[PDB]
Amino acid sequence: ALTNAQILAVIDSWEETVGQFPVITHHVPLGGGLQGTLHCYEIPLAAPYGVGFAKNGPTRWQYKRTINQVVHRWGSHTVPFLLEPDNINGKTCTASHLCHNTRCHNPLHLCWESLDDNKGRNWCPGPNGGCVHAVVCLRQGPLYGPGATVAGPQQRGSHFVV
Amino acid sequence: ALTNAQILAVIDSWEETVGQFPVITHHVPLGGGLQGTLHCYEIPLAAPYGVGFAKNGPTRWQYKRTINQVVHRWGSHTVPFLLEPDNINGKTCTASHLCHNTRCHNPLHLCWESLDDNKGRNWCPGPNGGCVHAVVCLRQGPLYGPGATVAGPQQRGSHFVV
DNA sequence: TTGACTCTCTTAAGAGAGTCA
DNA sequence: TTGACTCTCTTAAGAGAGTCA
Ligand code: NA
Ligand code: NA
Ligand SMILES: [Zn+2]
Ligand SMILES: [Zn+2]
Ligand SMILES: [Zn+2]
Ligand SMILES: [Zn+2]
Repeated sequence: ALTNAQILAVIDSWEETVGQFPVITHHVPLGGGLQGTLHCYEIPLAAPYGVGFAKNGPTRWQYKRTINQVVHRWGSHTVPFLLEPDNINGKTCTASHLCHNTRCHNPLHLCWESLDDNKGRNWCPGPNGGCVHAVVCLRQGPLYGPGATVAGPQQRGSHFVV
Repeated sequence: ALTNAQILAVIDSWEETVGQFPVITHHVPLGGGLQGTLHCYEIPLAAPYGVGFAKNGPTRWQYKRTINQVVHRWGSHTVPFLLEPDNINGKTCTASHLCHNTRCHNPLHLCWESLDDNKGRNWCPGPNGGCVHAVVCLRQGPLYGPGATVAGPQQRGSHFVV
């Protein structure tokens, strides 16, 4: 098994490569009517992506390193968290984009949490709008708001009470 | 089936049958430290479920009726909305449980909205904790809270900024 | 050892349709 | 006609593993 020192070297090589990705400045809602700025380090749209990186799906990538003749591979956003517990409360940990920008690999825009926690950030009011996430959101979730409900609760007769 | 009259008859027979499901009281968080009471009309756990109903999955059911010698079948929670547009902004409309209780078929606990709007209610703070859903939530979402994030954003080197 | 592709899978909110009696 | 089962699919947040040169 890879030693903790070998893992740190993988994280360091990953950071060095991602750090050279194009850095894109995005203006984002923070909640409470305030605007902020996030700086995303975006993997390219097509090959080559960077040393060690390859695309396994339309918005999925993996990082690969060969150590002592053994090929090791990880989901491309999971590498910052290789020295962390990989589950919590019986749930698998997932890389969660605080910036909601899938191509971004900035580790300052990622956290490591259950898929439910991950998904829920899509609807968070944001760090200036009432976010209660203990690891705070960086921005208001892209799906926050009144929604677009087509039809509400209703009955034709009188069979039901709320 | 095709005619508005036929559709209304389908909705009316569905309401009559669901109206005879056991009524189960559930006390629920509303947000803001307040509690409310919902009355769910719960489909039985095992057959027989009711005239027209059959289970197609662990928590999936379908309603079916024979109209002009032809069988018509719908997802069991979609029947209240048969007269509504089946899509919004190019997204499929889905039956959305305001009570977060899949067995419940109370149409006063259902709305008709995109799957994204549907999912997002799981994390809503609730009608007394800041819900902004235009069709208001009946309760705080079951997944609302600080989360259980294992690791937050971090970097080892000095290549990234927020 | 490396790049650039290929494939299928997980989850939890939701769906459609066929086989029998 | 009605009931009670069976199967796979959709979405958008996420994954692991194989092939070839
Ligand atoms: Na996410
Ligand atoms: Na729902
Ligand atoms: Zn980012
Ligand atoms: Zn948040
Ligand atoms: Zn209910
Ligand atoms: Zn709400």
